[PDB]
Amino acid sequence: QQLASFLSGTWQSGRGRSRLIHHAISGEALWEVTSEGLDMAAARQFAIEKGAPALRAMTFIERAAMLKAVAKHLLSEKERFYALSAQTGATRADSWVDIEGGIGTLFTYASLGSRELPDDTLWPEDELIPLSKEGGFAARHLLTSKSGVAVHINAFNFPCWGMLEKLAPTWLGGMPAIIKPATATAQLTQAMVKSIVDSGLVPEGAISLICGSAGDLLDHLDSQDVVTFTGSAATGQMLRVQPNIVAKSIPFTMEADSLNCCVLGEDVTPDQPEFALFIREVVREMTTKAGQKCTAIRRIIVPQALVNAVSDALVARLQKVVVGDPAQEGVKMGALVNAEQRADVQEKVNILLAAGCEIRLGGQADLSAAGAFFPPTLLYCPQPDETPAVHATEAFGPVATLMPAQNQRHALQLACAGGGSLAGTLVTADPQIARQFIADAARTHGRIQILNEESAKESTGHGSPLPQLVHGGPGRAGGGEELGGLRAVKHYMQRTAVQGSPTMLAAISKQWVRGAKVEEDRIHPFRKYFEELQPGDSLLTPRRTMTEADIVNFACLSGDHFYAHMDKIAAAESIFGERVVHGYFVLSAAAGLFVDAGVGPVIANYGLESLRFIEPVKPGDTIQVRLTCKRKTLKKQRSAEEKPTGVVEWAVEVFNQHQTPVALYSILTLVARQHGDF
Amino acid sequence: CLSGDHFYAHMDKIAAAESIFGERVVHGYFVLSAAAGLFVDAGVGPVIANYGLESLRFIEPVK
Amino acid sequence: CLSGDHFYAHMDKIAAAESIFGERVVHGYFVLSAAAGLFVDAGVGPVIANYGLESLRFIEPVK
Amino acid sequence: CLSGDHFYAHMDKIAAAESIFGERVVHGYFVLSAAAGLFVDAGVGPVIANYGLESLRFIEPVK
Repeated sequence: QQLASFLSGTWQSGRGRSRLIHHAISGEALWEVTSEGLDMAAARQFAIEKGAPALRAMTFIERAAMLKAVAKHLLSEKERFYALSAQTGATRADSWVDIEGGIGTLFTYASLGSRELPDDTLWPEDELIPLSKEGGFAARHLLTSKSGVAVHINAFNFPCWGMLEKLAPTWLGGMPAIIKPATATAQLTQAMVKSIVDSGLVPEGAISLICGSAGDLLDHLDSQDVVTFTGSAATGQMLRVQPNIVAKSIPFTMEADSLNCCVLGEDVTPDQPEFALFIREVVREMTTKAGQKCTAIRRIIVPQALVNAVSDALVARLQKVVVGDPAQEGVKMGALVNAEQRADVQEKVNILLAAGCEIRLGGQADLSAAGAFFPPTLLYCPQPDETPAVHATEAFGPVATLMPAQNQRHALQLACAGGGSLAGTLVTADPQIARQFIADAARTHGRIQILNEESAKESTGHGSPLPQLVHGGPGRAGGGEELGGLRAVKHYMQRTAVQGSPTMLAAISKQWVRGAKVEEDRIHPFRKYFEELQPGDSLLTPRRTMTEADIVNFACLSGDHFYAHMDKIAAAESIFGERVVHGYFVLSAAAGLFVDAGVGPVIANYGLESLRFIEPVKPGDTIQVRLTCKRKTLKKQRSAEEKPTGVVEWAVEVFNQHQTPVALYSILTLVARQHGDF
Repeated sequence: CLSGDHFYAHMDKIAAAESIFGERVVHGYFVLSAAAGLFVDAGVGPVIANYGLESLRFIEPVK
Repeated sequence: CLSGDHFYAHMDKIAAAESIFGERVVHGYFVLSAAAGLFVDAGVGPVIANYGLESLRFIEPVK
Repeated sequence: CLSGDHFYAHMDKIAAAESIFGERVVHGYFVLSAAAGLFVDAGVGPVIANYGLESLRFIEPVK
């Protein structure tokens, strides 16, 4: 039963030197894996010539809708994935975090995209940048999709989450993906790829899968492609100097092994709740997935006094963890994935012991039994700041080292001695301690959890990367960045500054910008349905002359008797030099000048985005408004009965009688559409 | 009356009945202005200018 | 504000500058209403209903 | 308040209860003014003057 690869649209396999996938618990070889003789160049050319233009023709809203449909279809079929994850050595909670975290990543990126990305194939990321006096020359930054293919070389830790946390921003960015999982657990990636492909939900050529070796694929990549790697540091650093990748300047992101720490604060004493939640946190991070996640705690740093109490409590809670076959009721932590992995963990543990670490709880495994079980291992380091191997050696299993600190600053130095980590945790009750810790140690950590009694109730964990937070770190952790919300989407696009006149930039952006040509229609823009509106549709309102009576009436009705409006004496020695009109009255009277009263397509306002009061408005001044439709964004119908709407941003400009702007802002609205799309 | 905004969701009982809210509601800008009225200190002091309002969302209708 | 009539001859000094009058004037309907306010007796009496206005001309602008 | 007309049919609940309408009603002149506020176009245009009203009858009371 050889595991197939999905490239060039065909499920196929290879022939030659294979590799076997064994069952983590029983030890039997239940899959063999090979991809020799497969045409990698044809697979890349298939991804780029038909997958990429298909994905690039969709708007960001359509791609977010596709992510959501795929997430739902994957969610329905999750039982198959759970049954396959059983073969990897995982309890049901571990498989839960993997499966449902991957699918939740899809759902989160779908929501984020549909909520924040333009209804277009281009993405203007900032506002218009003015670059001249008269306004004929400006610039803004645009993001467009790269034309190549994204190759994702994943690790065995999270065969589903690791694929989907990269796949979601890749598609949202408009790029096809070629996925190469780790051979040791590729059977679980294959089934998810088959679900996605047999759903018919995604364009053709938008997903490819290489089970086995990548062959000469990297030699065929050009500068419009991207590569991501998760795994050991030697393999990643070898890929980073691949001659083709360096010659063509192909973006390369590496994520490697890190020594994640967990510091206990000096303020913490054993009679506090922080002590108990610290113990629980260390143990959960040590034993989830048998400590096989890249964010598992490897270094425990406590104050010198607390050392013996902490070491009592850790082994106490850690002896009640039953290692065994999770199919048997009573097991709380399963096996590693391989006898090879178990050998590597034992060999790292032996390195640490030879480098001067004392065993507090079992460190020797059964190097001949069938299942790849390892006992929870807790080590001790008596001399932390002269034993360099404890900050460099990472045993990829249920293994951690306890070590003592001093004076609340030695602990910071110890935390930073990791050389760059993915995740760190500080258990404390004092906010000043947490501030000092962040200020000193954020530069060597990608993510830091401050864990006190209040956050502990809903905290997601030290080891769980959330889709909205960056996942990565400097130095030993690889230097890469993932999962930062839309930051990860931008990793698959090109940022380009575009200079020109505001009308050219408005046409390039498909959004109206300041100083661009408008169009007037003698039909009020509020009477138009979403489809009949265009960016740049504009209305000049009639005028309203400000009076002292307006200042008085507004101040009375609102209750705002600030001296700059109601006190002639105090206003005389202000910067304006006399009484002025309220900013909020300019806002309200502008709404009064442009809002169409009758029932129409405009449903709600609900939003005002960036208001600045430029110049004072005085009694005797006369204001006039221009209302220009600035940006449109369709909203997908989530049902069959909800009324189809879209979001329209409107630029508002308030001028006085010298044509000088006195207020600038934008309003958001909901505008009914004529045609829904179920 | 003072602002000139006679949008039907505030001034037309019939049309407001078949809106999503289901009746007439208060203007968002009046909630804004009355909030300023509740918190602004009137006398001369260290505060010199407002000049800016940064990210306003109207969450729930006020009746 | 109360009536909703923001015709430029009353509310826009720039447009009223090049009107026939040359400045902002008072609404004719407010002249009518203020006149009613000046002559109408408030308390219960023999006058029962008003119900009618017959031939109204506005002769000269009120400033 | 603004016009000064405090005829009991609008401002006195006790006297209005004993009237033909049976409760307080809206001023006819306010119906006239608010109607002008509903139909008058504010901005500069072809309409130059108003100056005249011809045959006003108040048919039904407005509550």
